Amino acid sequence: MNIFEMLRIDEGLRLKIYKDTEGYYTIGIGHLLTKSPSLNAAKSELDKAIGRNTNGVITKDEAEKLANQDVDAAVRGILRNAKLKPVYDSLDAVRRAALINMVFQMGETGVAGFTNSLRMLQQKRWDEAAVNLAKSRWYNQTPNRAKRVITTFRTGTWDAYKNL
Ligand SMILES: [Cl-]
Ligand SMILES: [Cl-]
Repeated sequence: MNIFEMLRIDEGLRLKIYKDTEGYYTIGIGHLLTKSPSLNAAKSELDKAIGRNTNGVITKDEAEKLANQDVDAAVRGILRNAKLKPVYDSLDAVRRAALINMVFQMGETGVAGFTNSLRMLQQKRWDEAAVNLAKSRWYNQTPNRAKRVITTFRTGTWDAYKNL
């Protein structure tokens, strides 16, 4: 398994504009377009992102292109964040993918706010970290997805995604 297959499982793949779990216009593999309530604004951001008049629909290839951009940006964001970098550098490959997943979902700022969990992950206190990560709005609003990421941090294997 890899980060791409992981996100594919967690975000799904939609070729038409849709509303995510928080009600925001999104497209493809979890690519947020705008937090604005307006469909036209969504449509405008989409065309700007793709470089053509999409009419709110893209192809599979285009969706995967936005995902490559997004993963790459998540990674560079983590490496440049004083709070996230040290954690990421301390982790194994599997757990690094779990941190990317959280960044991708909630933004670097959001993740950098899990101060205590970050500290426990860096210390390699797996069970303690998993308990602390679960005391969050993230876990209460998207529990199935959060449990998969948390289990990944806990065990360091892709077990929660196998069968998916
Ligand atoms: Cl973009
Ligand atoms: Cl969920």
